[PDB]
Amino acid sequence: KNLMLFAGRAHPELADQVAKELDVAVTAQTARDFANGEIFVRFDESVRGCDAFVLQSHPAPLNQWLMEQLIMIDALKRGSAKRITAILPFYPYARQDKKHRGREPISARLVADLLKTAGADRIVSVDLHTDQIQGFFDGPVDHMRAQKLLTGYIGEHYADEDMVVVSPDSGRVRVAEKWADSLGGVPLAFIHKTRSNRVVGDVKGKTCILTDDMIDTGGTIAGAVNLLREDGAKDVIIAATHGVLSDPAPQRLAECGAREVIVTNTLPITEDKRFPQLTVLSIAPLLANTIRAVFENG
Amino acid sequence: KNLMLFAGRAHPELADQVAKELDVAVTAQTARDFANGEIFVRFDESVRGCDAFVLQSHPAPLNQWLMEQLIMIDALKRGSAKRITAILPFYPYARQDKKHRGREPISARLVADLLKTAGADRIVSVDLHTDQIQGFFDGPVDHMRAQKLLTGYIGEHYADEDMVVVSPDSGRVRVAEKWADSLGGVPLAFIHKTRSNRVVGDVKGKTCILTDDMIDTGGTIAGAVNLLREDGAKDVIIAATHGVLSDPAPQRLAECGAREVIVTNTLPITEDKRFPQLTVLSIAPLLANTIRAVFENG
Amino acid sequence: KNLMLFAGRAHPELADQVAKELDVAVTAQTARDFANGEIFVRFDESVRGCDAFVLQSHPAPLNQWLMEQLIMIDALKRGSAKRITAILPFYPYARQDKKHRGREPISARLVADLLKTAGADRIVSVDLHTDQIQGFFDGPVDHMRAQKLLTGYIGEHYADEDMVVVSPDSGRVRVAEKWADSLGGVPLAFIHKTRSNRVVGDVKGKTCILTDDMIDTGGTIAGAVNLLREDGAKDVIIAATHGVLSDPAPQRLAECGAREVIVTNTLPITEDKRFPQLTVLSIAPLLANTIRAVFENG
Amino acid sequence: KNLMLFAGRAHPELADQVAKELDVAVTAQTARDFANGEIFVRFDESVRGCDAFVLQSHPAPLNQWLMEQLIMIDALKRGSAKRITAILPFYPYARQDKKHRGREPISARLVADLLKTAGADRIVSVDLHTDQIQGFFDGPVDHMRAQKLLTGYIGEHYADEDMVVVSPDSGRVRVAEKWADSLGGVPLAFIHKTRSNRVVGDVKGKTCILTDDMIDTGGTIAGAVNLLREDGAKDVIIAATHGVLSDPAPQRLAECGAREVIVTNTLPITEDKRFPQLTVLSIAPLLANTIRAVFENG
Amino acid sequence: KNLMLFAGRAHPELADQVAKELDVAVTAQTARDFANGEIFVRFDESVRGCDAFVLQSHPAPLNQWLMEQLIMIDALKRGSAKRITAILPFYPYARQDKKHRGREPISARLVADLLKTAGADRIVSVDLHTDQIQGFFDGPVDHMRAQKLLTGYIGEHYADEDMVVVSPDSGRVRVAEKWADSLGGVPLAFIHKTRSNRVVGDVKGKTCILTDDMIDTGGTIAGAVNLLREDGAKDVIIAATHGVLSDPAPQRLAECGAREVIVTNTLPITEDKRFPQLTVLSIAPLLANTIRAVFENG
Amino acid sequence: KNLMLFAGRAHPELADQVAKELDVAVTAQTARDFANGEIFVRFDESVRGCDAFVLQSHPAPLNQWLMEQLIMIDALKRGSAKRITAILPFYPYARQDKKHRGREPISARLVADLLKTAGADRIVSVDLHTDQIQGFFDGPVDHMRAQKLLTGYIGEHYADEDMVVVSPDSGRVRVAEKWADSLGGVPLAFIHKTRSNRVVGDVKGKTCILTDDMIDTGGTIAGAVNLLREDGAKDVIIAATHGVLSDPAPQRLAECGAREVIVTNTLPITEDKRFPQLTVLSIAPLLANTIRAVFENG
Repeated sequence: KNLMLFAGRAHPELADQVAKELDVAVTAQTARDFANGEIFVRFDESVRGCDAFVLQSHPAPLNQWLMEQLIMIDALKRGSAKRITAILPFYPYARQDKKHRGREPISARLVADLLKTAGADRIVSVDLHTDQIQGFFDGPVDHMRAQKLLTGYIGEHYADEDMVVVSPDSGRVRVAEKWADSLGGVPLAFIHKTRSNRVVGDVKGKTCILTDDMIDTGGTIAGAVNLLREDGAKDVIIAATHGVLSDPAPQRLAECGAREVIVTNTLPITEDKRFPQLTVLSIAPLLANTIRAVFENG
Repeated sequence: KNLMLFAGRAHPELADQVAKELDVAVTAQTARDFANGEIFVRFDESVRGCDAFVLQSHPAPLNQWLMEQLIMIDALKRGSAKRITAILPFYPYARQDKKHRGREPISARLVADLLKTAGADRIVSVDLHTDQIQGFFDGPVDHMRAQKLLTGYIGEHYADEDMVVVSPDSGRVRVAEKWADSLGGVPLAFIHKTRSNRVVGDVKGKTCILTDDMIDTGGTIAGAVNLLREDGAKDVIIAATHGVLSDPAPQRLAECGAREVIVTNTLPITEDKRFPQLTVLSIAPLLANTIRAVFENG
Repeated sequence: KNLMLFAGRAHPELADQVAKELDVAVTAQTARDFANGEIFVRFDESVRGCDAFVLQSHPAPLNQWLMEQLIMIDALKRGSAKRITAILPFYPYARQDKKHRGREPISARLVADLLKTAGADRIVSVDLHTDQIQGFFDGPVDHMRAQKLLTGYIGEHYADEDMVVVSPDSGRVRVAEKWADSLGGVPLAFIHKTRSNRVVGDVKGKTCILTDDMIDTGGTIAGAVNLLREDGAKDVIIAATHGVLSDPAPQRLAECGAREVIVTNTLPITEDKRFPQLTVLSIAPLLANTIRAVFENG
Repeated sequence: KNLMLFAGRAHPELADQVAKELDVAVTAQTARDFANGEIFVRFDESVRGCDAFVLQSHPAPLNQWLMEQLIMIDALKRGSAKRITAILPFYPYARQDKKHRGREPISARLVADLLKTAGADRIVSVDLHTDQIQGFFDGPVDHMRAQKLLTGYIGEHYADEDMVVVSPDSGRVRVAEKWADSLGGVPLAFIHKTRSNRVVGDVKGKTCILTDDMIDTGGTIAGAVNLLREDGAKDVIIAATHGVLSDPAPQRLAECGAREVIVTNTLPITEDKRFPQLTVLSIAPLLANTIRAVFENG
Repeated sequence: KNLMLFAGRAHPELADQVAKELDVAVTAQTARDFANGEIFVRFDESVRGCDAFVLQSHPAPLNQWLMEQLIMIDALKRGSAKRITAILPFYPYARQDKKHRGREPISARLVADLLKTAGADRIVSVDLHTDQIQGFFDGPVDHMRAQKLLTGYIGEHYADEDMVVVSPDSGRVRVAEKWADSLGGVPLAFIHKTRSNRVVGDVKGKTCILTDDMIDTGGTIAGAVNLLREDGAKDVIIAATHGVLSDPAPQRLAECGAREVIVTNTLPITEDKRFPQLTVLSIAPLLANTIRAVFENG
Repeated sequence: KNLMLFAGRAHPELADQVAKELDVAVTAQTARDFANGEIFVRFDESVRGCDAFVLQSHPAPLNQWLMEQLIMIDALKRGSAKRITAILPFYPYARQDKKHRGREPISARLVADLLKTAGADRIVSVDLHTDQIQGFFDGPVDHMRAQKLLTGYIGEHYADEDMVVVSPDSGRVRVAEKWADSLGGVPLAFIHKTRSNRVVGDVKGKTCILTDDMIDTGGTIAGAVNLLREDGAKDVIIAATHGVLSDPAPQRLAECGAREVIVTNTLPITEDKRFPQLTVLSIAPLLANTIRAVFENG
């Protein structure tokens, strides 16, 4: 048994942090783009017989990084790797996990099928948009949660406060309920959208923990902060696993009232996306523990 | 039986030309990008029971357009399309059709597998880098040739000349041999590369038809023009199916001695890629005839 | 002392502008071509004892105009002109000022020798491709700069903007640095080419001043515009001294994103080379001042 | 000692003929134009230590080819060629070899100076407009004559005839006298122009050999044919070394009464300049012998 | 009433063109020369009672064609022609229309008297050197103008240009004034000769229409082109009714800078007089309309 | 009264001989041709009040010399000459003195009318083709005869011989009869042509004097010599006033049997027309006597 770690080019800090935790160097490779956009991949040491972990994050532009991961998995399959696990800290197309009105694809299911066809035996991901995505892949899917990590941090710094957990929309109330339990059985509230916006529950004078899976443009979340403010909240804290933080989100979030915005580094948080209220916690130790347990295999 | 033509956003002029030749409208759809880079696709009329032809060209950035095509195919499969044919005028990753002595992927094979998994029943392509790519897909693959189109044009305008067909490298000599036959049994030459460059055959005082499958950066082809020039060629004409024309190729080709450069519009030839010696012929009539024959059991 | 101004046929508007600033008529001469291409030159008034300034621009076809200037200088030398200054607003063959790793001519040095052999005592030029070309001639070389003229214009119209000076390649960074100083000590960036293209420096949200010595086909410069666009530039302004503007450059520049393209009239900017974003500033006042100072001779 | 033959692009057939006679390949080189008109030259094999012969003919457009020859000589000088001979079968600007009563250049003398400055050690030319041009260059000038070649041909085909040698103007009478001696001491006549035209000498019933150095537009020579016709000449034969043959000369000469027009191939005689009475003799054997003798150097 | 068209031998293409426009055949006749030079004329069908039009152009040698016309008129007078009109598209001896300060003939008047004595009742001519020649003949003289024809052609092809009409000498300014009016009221200039040459008026940057009644040797007109060129004219177009084009005029005009030379076919333009800038318009339709009106009492 | 002698350029020896006999210089004039063929005439001393004699011979090309004479007469008429006599030693168009079949001119009458219209008061000619031409001119016509001159010479050298006068055709028998009387009443013969040739009269063993007005091509006269030879003539002598001697006549007459050919110099007998049997007698003394008698005027 031989553990080998491979990494795409999208998020080099995460790869380096994971490699350090495991005490294993990232496997040498040439990874480059033709002017075309076609990706070229070549492994610069032997991969025959290894237990391979292929780590790729999927920031913008996302389709390029998804193809790079599939190409690496093809190469390991043709190079006689024994077992291939794909690690996708942010699962691409997770939001497209059903048809909605219809005549649509289920893109999250297509991603799992493509990873299977490329040669992946296992998928590891963090905080899927829905837990049912775990059933999209014909094989083991380790669905890691950042909840303990995020609530542990919030518990260390806001234990003194009078807390209410708030879900920014109706889809996320169940997870919010899990957080409220983790924070000592505090109350719960959420934003009801009629197709107007209303807060359902009492937040007056309370420290609100606004929890979401991801922050993309910051529209929904900034709207929620302003609503909670209007309803007499003392404080608002934003916590999410994935900081996609596109477009005006950094500016939007810095200018909204929130005291703190807490994210993990499943995606690379570049200097353009940073702002003073932003705190980034590392997902690396969680990823390293999962790789170790998969590799140890009992 | 109902013919429906779907098109991605990469090359709208080709889609419009094909639609005109068939006398059918392109099917209405919403195709847009989240800031993330994730593609959203929705069909705005019914697609149940149709014979679908999904046309997507693959210019830079290529991996985005490949995912868009796969997503459209997933949607047609879940929308109960009867038969799905993928049309890829320029086949992405065609150059990566073997390992080149390890440890590499066979990306051209991966593309065919991903198209199969998405739900494609047939692939149609024009002038594959190698003919053996036809065997990469478990199903019908119509491999269309632009040879008649390109040699017909050269025959109209250079019948008066004393011609030699020249292959810019050892890989393309067989196709070059076919062109020489089409042009009335004229002589043949090619550039031999030792790992220096040498012309093998007599070109002195002749009008050279330099033929390639594609022009990417123009490095190999410009080198060949200069070599033929040094060996006393009266003129040089460049003909290729695919104008990828990345980077300095336009400057490079315009500045090299070539009298004419002839390409098809399998890829969109934007105004940045244009130059005075450049001629673009339409591949649309050929694509329309192939679709009609596939559709009509012709 | 008697000032006489002679002009070739290549760029009559510049000659007329310079003549007007000096209040001196252009000296009468017969300048015509045999069918052969041989140039015939004859002066139609006396030139004995004059301080002669021979003005010739060098647009396409360039070698003809170079020979016309050499022939005029020979005639002035045999007609007993006292002092002969050659004015070459765009110095022909300036790009060929070194060997580029053999086996090449140094054509810029050949031009200076030929002008010396013909009888020229001085050379006047505007924004040489490299400053070292001044050492190629055994005698005075007045190297005039359009920098103040171009940055003055940019200062009047874009002072409100948040500027970065950008060099389109590694060769021009020093001149770009001079411009940044002229524009109030603004930041600096340049395009790095690995032998892929990358912008080095931050341009996100800034108004980019892309500076080059000349624009020929517009390939490199259009490429740089697109790269800056991709990196989140608000605006791009193109500024260059010499508008050679051959081939597709007018169409290429008009359809790239640039808000303005600023050149001088060292070369004639014909109506085929014009487009809406194009601004042409006159080099005539600068040339007239230099002639006056040379003529006044203290 | 190593003989190397370099050729410009103006007259490839002559270069190929000369190369064949010597049994030496033309040296490989890249010779191409920027859109500007600037010529780029590079030698593709070593030239260090060679005896170089740089062959360039000077058809329309002439100044371009003159610059190409100067540029090649500069490159050989900087590439450490041992000895450089310029071969100019038709000497450009030979007609401008004096002032013609002022204020004109002596362009033929300028050409020799420019060739010297570029690095030429020798000049080889064929039938200079005046023999004194040999003194314009500070160094060896081999002035080759086509007289034996042309009178040899006329002797084989018109020995039976009753011949008079006729000069089309007062400037060429001495050379005409040399021809009359070569043809067996036949009589002499010439066209006298008063500033009306008159033939001086008896041509009635005789076969006239009209001799000139070159034929350009064919105006003077066609005029002379008609004058000789009016004076009762049986036949007129035109013989000249250089067939410049611009404009209407081919049509003019074909429709004037002349039975034959004999030229050499010092200039390229393209298919547009051909007509039935035209005979072209090769100058190549003469050029190859001269190169060999210069190279052998005793 | 019976229309009969007779033609001399000088200009057969004009006679055929006129005959076609009228839909009449040229009357059969024997016209031949004794070795002496005496002309023999005989009509080979009846001419009694006809309205005769005797068409003769007067190229070199001119006195022969004048006698032929007089002889034909004598024969028609003795053959009982009812009315005889002489058509002389180029009026011979028109330049000798006054004594020029003695002791000279008035040859233009003599020509009219000789035509009257031979039996002519009318004279028709095109663009007489002076309009007063109309008074030299005791009878009707239809003086036709080619102005509309020449300015119509110039208007079609140079309407886009910024025009000035230029007279090559002081004698033609009035006609030049008429042309400027026809061309839309454009400015006027002319060449002043002191007995030096000077342009009077502004031509700088303008397209000059140099207009004359005839071009003979091309001396005056070539001089004018060079003068306009020296005064900064963008271009020069030459237009004249009569192309006499003797001697070196073709060489002279082709070598001067003029972009176009436009003439009519009042004289036969043989292949020796042709050159590339030369355009010939037919005077036949104008002649046919005049004959029809004279014949029809129109 | 003041005698002035003017001469055209056709026959300068005759003019000089006549001038010498009269002791009067030929009046100075400029007489030249434009390339056109138009003649320019100017008198270089005063002609007012003179008795003018305008001497012109009319060799080939004849119409030019006829126009020159008419132009000179016009000039004398406008220069106030008192009396103008035209001298035409050979009267042009004399052979066309009637219509023959018809639809012909009477060109001899047209010549007289043109001379009258030009301003001539008198015509002097030698040996008109028919004596009735004297009635074609409305005024004095001095018709001079060379008969005494020619028979006087024949009497000096052939008195010893047994003579018969022979007319070469039926038209000339009367003049031949006059000669026979002048030679002492010798017999007469002539050639009868049937429309075959026959001699009518006895010439056997006799010295034949073949007499004609002129010799043109020599066809008729050579035919007559051969016929007389066949009929047993001892000798044949040819005598004619006018030696036109065109074409092969010199060769024809030299090769026919004739012992002597006697002509006058009414036309210039150039060296091409000379042969050994040819004798030329001067008409000058006869012309000088006629001028003197006209001038003396009683």
